Amino acid sequence: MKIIKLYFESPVHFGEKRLSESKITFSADTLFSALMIEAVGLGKEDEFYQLASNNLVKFSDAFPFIDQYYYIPKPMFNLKLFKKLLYVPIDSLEDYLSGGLERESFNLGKLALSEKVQQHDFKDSEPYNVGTFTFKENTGLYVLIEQTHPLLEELLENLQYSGIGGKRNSGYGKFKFEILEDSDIEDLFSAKGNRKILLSGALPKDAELEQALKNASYLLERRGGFVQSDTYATNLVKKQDLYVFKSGSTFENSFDGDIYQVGKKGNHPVYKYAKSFFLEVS
RNA sequence: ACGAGAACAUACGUUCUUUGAACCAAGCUUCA
Repeated sequence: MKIIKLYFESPVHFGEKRLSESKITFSADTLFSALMIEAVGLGKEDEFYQLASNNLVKFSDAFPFIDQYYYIPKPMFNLKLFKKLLYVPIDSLEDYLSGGLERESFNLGKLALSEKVQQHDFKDSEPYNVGTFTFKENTGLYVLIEQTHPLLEELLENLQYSGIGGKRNSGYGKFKFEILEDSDIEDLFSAKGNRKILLSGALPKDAELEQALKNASYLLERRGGFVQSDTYATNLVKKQDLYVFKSGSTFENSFDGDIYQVGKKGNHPVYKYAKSFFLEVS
């Protein structure tokens, strides 16, 4: 298991339904879509989808990190006996679970709002506004992968000089990436456990959804939007809405998701990575 | 096949109008 630490050199915009509103981090849907667009840029989207569908690449949602501290979302535990807390460090999960344990503050950056206009010559200009998020100086995001492949690294390097998120051609989203294989996180992931914490925006297939929802504390998340290409349907069109579990969810039974197809009435398919990525705890 | 594509926070706008560096003031005091 390896890491992809994303040190950002620019404001980002990772909107949820907006241009004016943004979140601090992105998801596996967006990174899979970005890598698929970089694959069709260099003609390897048949290879990349065959790698991703056969579980040769498996990446979680991008998660925050401050100095030598990797963070994950606050796992929804259904324990019996920190509402403003949202991110607990991944190494501190055992003694966060063993008792009511806050050691240091969580600061990643702060949100912003860019004020832009759409200038007209002989007409009054149109204001609009882009909500952004600027990271702090020695912070960023990381993505957990395992058994990395040279195609994944080539596509990541091509995505590095293209932009991640929204409004990327208009000033945002540039970053640099690094692998930096760690030893503590891989030992934390290799250990089994009775309860497993989801880490990507997954959705089980229709023959395992009942098995997945047994002793489950989940949160559904609507993950859709408009199709970003040029060869799809000669006008802007919204893909199929897919409701996946949120990345902080916690399950008893394991599952492997699917790369669902959300675009069918077009010249090329549109995919949505809802494969499952788990972390075992006790 | 990234809640995404496209989109200048842009256009018009004199740091400008008043007002004396004036008023007071033996180159003079003792010298065949």
